[PDB]
Amino acid sequence: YRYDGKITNYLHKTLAHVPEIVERDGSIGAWASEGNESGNKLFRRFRKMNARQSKTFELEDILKHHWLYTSKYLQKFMEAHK
DNA sequence: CACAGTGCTACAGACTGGAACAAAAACCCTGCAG
Repeated sequence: YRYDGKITNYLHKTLAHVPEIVERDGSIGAWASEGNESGNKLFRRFRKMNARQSKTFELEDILKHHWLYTSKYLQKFMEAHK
């Protein structure tokens, strides 16, 4: 009664092409939007605490500081070999 | 005349060196004193 002439784009996509995708790639959730999307959170705390802050400069500094946050070289120091 | 900042800038402040001055510290000394 609810699916006669209408289906959500996703119920279709997830009931149809997934086997083909994971045959093609072998992974989906690894390619998920999360890495981008989640990241937005950081952007917000970078537009507040580490911003310049005036319209001209601040994008530069959010960007720079973001790049530093996400570098490996820094993160290696976290465990500090345990 | 809200206030803790907001990073990167600005160049203010922190440094040497010999050449020599001066003052002061705390000894030794000699001076003039009972």
